[PDB]
Amino acid sequence: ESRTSAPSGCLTVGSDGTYSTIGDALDALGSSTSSACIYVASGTYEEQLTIDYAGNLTLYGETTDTSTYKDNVVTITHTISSPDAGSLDKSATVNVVSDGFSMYNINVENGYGEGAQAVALVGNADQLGFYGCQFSGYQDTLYVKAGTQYYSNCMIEGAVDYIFGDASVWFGECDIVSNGAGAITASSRETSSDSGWYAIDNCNIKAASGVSLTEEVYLGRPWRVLARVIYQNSVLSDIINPKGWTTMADGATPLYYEYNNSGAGSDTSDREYETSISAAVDKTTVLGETWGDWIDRSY
Ligand SMILES: [Cl-]
Repeated sequence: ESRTSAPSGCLTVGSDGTYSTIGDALDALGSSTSSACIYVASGTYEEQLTIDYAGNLTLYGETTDTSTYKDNVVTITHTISSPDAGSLDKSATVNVVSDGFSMYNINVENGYGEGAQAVALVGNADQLGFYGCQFSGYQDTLYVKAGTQYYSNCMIEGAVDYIFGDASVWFGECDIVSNGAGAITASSRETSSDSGWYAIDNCNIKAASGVSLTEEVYLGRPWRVLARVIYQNSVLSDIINPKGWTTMADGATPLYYEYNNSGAGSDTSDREYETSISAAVDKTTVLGETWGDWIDRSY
């Protein structure tokens, strides 16, 4: 589909919309538990946002093709590092603390670059759905901090611990793009009672254009001792180091898996830190039996 005007009932942001900034539209929602939506027209929005609406909010970006991130014309951008901001969450261009939030066809970036942690988006709530979005940074791009989260047909870019936190998260049909040497995932799962997983499913892992990273990228390292990550049914380019995974938390016992991957980076004969698994995991395992209630099935 093309989305070139506000869907039914949505507030409008843009040069010729009701609100000039995304922040103004978010403010306009006020305190309400009713479902709401905002349509953002083309532009670069130099804003830092906290999404804490009490109801179920959907944010839609303008695009000629909703099925991909490649035609997005809405960018939310801000630049600050976590040391300067005072925390990881405070460094985030977008901070999602609203259950049931969905975002479609929006790019989010932190422009800090290499040298310190600088979050593009933090997801810190349950039933978060992201469709056709881009998330760009270098160190700590996507803070999947907590809660059940689903990313479909998104582009996640960075170099160092750029998908990190303790969310239970499913990445489906995403392009995961390294722009520097480092580990892609850094899960902070830390207790046996934690039922969470990262599942990277039918994704494409590759270098950013113009950057040479052959064997310089790791699938992950353990931010805490019980990090659990599976890459399944995915394409892994020659960026993946033969060891596959690397170290971080002392005394870590990560649960790291691969199942039915392909590509130049998928040979498992020299891997370290892995566990055997005989089948791919499903979304019921990662997101709970109720995933069908909140995931948008058109992706
Ligand atoms: Cl918190």
